[PDB]
Amino acid sequence: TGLLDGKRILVSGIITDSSIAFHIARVAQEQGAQLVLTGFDRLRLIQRITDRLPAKAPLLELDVQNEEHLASLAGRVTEAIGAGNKLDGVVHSIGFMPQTGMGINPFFDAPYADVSKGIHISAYSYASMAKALLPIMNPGGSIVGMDFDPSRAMPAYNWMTVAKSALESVNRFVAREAGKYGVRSNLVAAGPIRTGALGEEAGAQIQLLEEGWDQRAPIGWNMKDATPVAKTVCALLSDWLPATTGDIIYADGGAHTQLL
Amino acid sequence: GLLDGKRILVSGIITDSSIAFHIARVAQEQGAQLVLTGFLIQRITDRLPAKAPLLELDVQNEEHLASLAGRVTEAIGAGNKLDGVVHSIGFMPQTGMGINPFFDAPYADVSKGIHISAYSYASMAKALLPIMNPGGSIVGMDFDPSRAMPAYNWMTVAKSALESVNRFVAREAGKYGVRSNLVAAGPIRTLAMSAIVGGALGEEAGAQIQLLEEGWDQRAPIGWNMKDATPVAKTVCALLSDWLPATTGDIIYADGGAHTQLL
Amino acid sequence: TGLLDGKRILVSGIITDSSIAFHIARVAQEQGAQLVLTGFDRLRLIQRITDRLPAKAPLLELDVQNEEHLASLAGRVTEAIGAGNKLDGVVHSIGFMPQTGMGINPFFDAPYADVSKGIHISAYSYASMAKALLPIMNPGGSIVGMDFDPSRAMPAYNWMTVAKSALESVNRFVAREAGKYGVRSNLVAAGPIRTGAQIQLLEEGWDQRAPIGWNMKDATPVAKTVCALLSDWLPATTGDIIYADGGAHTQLL
Amino acid sequence: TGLLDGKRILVSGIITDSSIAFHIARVAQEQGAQLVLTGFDRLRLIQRITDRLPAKAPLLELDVQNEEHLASLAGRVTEAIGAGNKLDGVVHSIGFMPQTGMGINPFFDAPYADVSKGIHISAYSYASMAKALLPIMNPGGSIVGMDFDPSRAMPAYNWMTVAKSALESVNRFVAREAGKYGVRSNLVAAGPIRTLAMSAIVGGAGEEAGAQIQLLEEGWDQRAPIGWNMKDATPVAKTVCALLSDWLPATTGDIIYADGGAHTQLL
Ligand SMILES: NC(=O)c1ccc[n+]([C@@H]2O[C@H](COP(=O)([O-])OP(=O)(O)OC[C@H]3O[C@@H](n4cnc5c(N)ncnc54)[C@H](O)[C@@H]3O)[C@@H](O)[C@H]2O)c1
Ligand SMILES: NC(=O)c1ccc[n+]([C@@H]2O[C@H](COP(=O)([O-])OP(=O)(O)OC[C@H]3O[C@@H](n4cnc5c(N)ncnc54)[C@H](O)[C@@H]3O)[C@@H](O)[C@H]2O)c1
Ligand SMILES: NC(=O)c1ccc[n+]([C@@H]2O[C@H](COP(=O)([O-])OP(=O)(O)OC[C@H]3O[C@@H](n4cnc5c(N)ncnc54)[C@H](O)[C@@H]3O)[C@@H](O)[C@H]2O)c1
Ligand SMILES: NC(=O)c1ccc[n+]([C@@H]2O[C@H](COP(=O)([O-])OP(=O)(O)OC[C@H]3O[C@@H](n4cnc5c(N)ncnc54)[C@H](O)[C@@H]3O)[C@@H](O)[C@H]2O)c1
Ligand SMILES: CNC(=O)CN1CCN(C(=O)C[C@H]2CC[C@@H](NC(=O)Cc3sc4ccccc4c3C)CC2)[C@@H](Cc2ccccc2)C1=O
Ligand SMILES: CNC(=O)CN1CCN(C(=O)C[C@H]2CC[C@@H](NC(=O)Cc3sc4ccccc4c3C)CC2)[C@@H](Cc2ccccc2)C1=O
Repeated sequence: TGLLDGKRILVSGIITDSSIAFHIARVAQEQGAQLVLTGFDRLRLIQRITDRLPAKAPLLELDVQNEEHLASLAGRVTEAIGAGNKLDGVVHSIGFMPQTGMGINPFFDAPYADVSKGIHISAYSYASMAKALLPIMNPGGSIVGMDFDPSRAMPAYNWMTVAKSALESVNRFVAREAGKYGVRSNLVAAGPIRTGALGEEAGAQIQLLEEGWDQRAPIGWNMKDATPVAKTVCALLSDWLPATTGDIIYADGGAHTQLL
Repeated sequence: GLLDGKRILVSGIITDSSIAFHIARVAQEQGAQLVLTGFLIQRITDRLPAKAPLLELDVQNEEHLASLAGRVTEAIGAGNKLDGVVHSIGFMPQTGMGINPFFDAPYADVSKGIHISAYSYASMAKALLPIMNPGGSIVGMDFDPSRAMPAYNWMTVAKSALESVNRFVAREAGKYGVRSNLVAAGPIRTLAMSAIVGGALGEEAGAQIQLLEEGWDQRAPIGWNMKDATPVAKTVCALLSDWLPATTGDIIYADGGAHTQLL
Repeated sequence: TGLLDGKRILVSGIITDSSIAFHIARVAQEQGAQLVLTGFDRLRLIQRITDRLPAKAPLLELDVQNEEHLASLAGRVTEAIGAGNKLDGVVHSIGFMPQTGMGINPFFDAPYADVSKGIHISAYSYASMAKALLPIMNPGGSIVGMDFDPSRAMPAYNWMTVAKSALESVNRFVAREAGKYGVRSNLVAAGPIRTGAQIQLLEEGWDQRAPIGWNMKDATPVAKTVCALLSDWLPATTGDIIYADGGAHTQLL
Repeated sequence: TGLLDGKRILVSGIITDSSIAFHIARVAQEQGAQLVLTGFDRLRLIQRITDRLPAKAPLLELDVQNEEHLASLAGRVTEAIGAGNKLDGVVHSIGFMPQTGMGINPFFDAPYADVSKGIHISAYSYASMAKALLPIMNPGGSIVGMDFDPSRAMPAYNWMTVAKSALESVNRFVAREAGKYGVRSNLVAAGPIRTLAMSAIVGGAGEEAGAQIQLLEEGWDQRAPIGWNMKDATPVAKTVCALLSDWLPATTGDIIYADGGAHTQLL
């Protein structure tokens, strides 16, 4: 008997087998969930990756910047799961920020066109996905999105931090709408996951930043392992956190609760 | 079950309306083997679906705390350890919460309230961590004290202290591969809460506590049922399980999402 | 002998005499500051409003969505204050969110083009203004922006709440850059000020929660708070938020 | 023509000229405030220290654990400032946690009697002082207490962190009461300042606690976008005076961070 036995769950965001969404999908299938997967742009490449999951699952195209894909999504999901069936879970594991808004580029040098594209994909799309899928979600259902704690500024993350701050606010509003359907909406704020290319300076800054989690975390933090993050997402998709919504669960080894 | 084969200590049962009674019931339904602590309680624990040894524990008693691990080992058998610990203990004299002005609470009463409600979370962890397995979990009960509110007064201060204690307990528990977290629940109609709504503290506090309570279901996007402790007991069992393995020194809100909404 | 004696301060965001920026400008002039004002679109109309201030101040055009206005801003400010002089303070009091993402319109019905415009003007522009003006700011200087506490969701504010959450994050990054110039960056989170039914109930719960009360018709306590941050009296506060809300955010009920 | 011209302000917590309260008192006097000072236990020693301030000020005894000192406080202050006059400001700059509740001693080994004494002095006393002084405070008045950000756990501060978490909660309740008098109540969360206790902890008086607190200080100046000078209490004293002034009239039950902005940055 699995944690998600009989649940129908949509999982977005698989691009490689290192994607957090790949591990979420794997754990959900191990726990008896029946999945529907969504992918962006390189669909034939994504299918070769989803072939590595323990079970078969239909793969649907979804570019969150495409209004036609969003308008047809519910109909395409209904065709995949069968008429009369609805989703119990939705996973948003999508993020993007051009190199001008994240990395080595000065914070002030990111043009708004790049920042806006990043915010569209990383934050606004959480509301777009909920709008498209809530009409085909069962009561007791659960929408989960991926977050990286943006309460404090940090080197390199720059405008992606701003996109996460916007995402946390979007999640609180999505919870108000999802509540009308008896559906929960929450984010999982993960520690860094290893999903010299940017030089010596940024490479060192990012290494110190990332090594700080394992030192601060009372139970440690393994950047090579997405499984504890995938398990946390599955806990929110389950019936075991039924009174949590518009909220953030931290799967970061407890690093955010410690100063040093 | 979610907790199949897990050995879990549950404190805080006094009546069958206690949040700890519901936590214990759900944990047994989910396959856990329990050890109960109390400080008349055996007649209540007889109502649980399965038998469980009941040990005496007054958290203000240093002798009870010093002997606790040995008494638990005797109950579960030599060579066996605990996988979970539940702290569901709270107390504040009437001088520190209710109708009494905030400034009129003498320190002796506030201190006793803080000892039982906050310091004892560290005391319980100190006594039980030496007999806990790696991957283990310690969970305590909280009521969001980030903002002041009518009547809760010094109990709000005790919860603010408890949240801080939890972050330090996580540092110690980490050495054993054990997590420590609090569940911040919405209001639940336990014995005291039903008496206050019933008018035991008068018309003024009765009305203030009723507005405090009604605003909760209004703010919660999924609603809030103060008569039902099951969503809170399920949340505690989620933290006792292997499904939140990277969460520690933290707070999970089982409040219908009320704390995320202004209006 | 005022709080801001001799300080050169830029103030954006005046449109009417009920604008929070109008009250900030008035209090700053009363406290001895020499101002430079910026306005958007209706400059002749804005000019007539700024004549109501106690002292004369040059008015410059600034549409924060206009890259040419931003590129020329420092030069235009230098012409207004004189060569060799720099700013000690910058006030960002700008916000906008198209009707689809604010009010009665469902949260899900706001198209991204409207949300993006709102975020550009309300949040990204705080970084744009700091980028343009930090090269003409003196050490010990202060950048202040206006915020409305977005830590919890609420009725009607909808996508403007999302823009404020983005603004708070932008402020923390602007502080990292401003620090290089010995300049502070902070936001003032104000209670509601008079500048449908749900907006009235939301706005009114504020005076109820506030331990010192809240007067939505009076912008002076907010203007005084902004001037406190522009002064030399909060020299160790940056990337932060000061709440001028009657203490409403500290109380549940 | 000072920021606090004509204001009558009570300042507690002076023990040495390194005390944050000494710098608060100095800046307040430079800004035209008329002070009343309170001292604990070593009053002859405290009088020699307060002699170093730019202006004379009456020194009153106040042990916050002493109910008789608290009951007589308002009358003693009234006698010092003159009948018919009231206070405009109150500064709480008091803290203590017995040795077992800090540094080298394991967090689990601090007995409750020590923790309770520490909480009494460091948190409950903020309510005690407000209870005693609000009846002799003018509208527009301000109560300010000193805090050290306890939102996250950290090495060595141990039970003193717990006392600060309790203090932040007490401040929110004090604001509800102070509001009835038209009085504000707020805390200033300061960055680390090399006072006598701070220098001793870094000095190893355990080695491990000294090493961790050295790391805490280094990181603070690193994280702070405007930097942090632990040898300079003046920015902290200025922030307290800003709250005592008429320039933050709509802020109450709140926390102002005078920490160089370090709490707003991860790295
Ligand atoms: N990796 C970490 O350290 C970390 C930490 C915390 C949170 N997260 C978050 O987890 C999520 C997944 O990131 P990841 O680390 O697995 O990286 P990833 O590159 O594997 O996943 C990002 C996904 O976004 C998809 N995407 C981009 N543009 C899209 C569009 N227009 N339409 C639809 N999908 C689009 C990509 O195709 C990809 O599958 C993101 O939200 C990320 O911010 C990551
Ligand atoms: N609305 C609510 O009921 C509510 C909301 C959120 C959290 N909580 C928390 O949940 C926990 C349980 O409260 P409850 O509502 O079930 O009430 P309860 O009265 O049933 O439980 C409190 C328990 O504390 C025990 N206790 C008191 N002093 C003790 C001592 N010296 N030693 C050992 N145990 C002692 C009592 O015996 C009792 O079992 C508390 O921490 C409470 O603050 C309750
Ligand atoms: N009024 C309140 O209740 C309240 C509460 C908290 C914070 N605030 C904030 O204070 C600020 C000022 O708002 P207000 O209430 O004074 O209203 P306002 O309408 O008087 O001012 C908003 C200003 O933004 C300007 N603006 C719009 N588009 C612009 C553009 N492209 N370029 C430059 N400027 C542009 C407008 O011209 C106007 O001057 C905003 O950031 C607002 O969110 C207001
Ligand atoms: N030093 C720092 O790094 C730092 C940082 C942030 C906040 N603070 C806070 O500032 C405040 C002042 O501390 P400090 O660093 O200036 O140290 P300090 O030792 O100079 O001041 C502490 C004061 O508390 C007094 N006190 C102790 N027990 C008392 C009692 N029973 N009754 C009355 N007064 C009593 C002492 O006499 C002393 O004057 C404390 O609340 C402290 O926690 C200090
Ligand atoms: C058709 N409208 C237009 O042509 C342009 N226009 C003008 C006003 N407008 C704005 O963007 C105004 C702008 C909002 C942000 C900022 N003001 C605030 O932050 C103050 C608010 S507005 C609001 C609304 C609901 C709840 C709280 C608050 C609070 C605290 C500056 C002024 C928007 C949204 C709008 C539409 C109709 C009625 C009211 C608003 C807009 O579309
Ligand atoms: C032998 N000493 C005694 O009997 C009495 N005594 C005096 C000083 N004492 C206090 O409680 C001093 C008090 C602490 C709280 C407060 N100071 C601070 O909060 C400043 C600190 S101390 C510290 C330690 C670690 C991390 C941060 C900080 C910060 C920010 C006022 C002064 C304690 C603990 C102590 C002992 C020796 C050296 C240093 C401390 C104490 O036991």
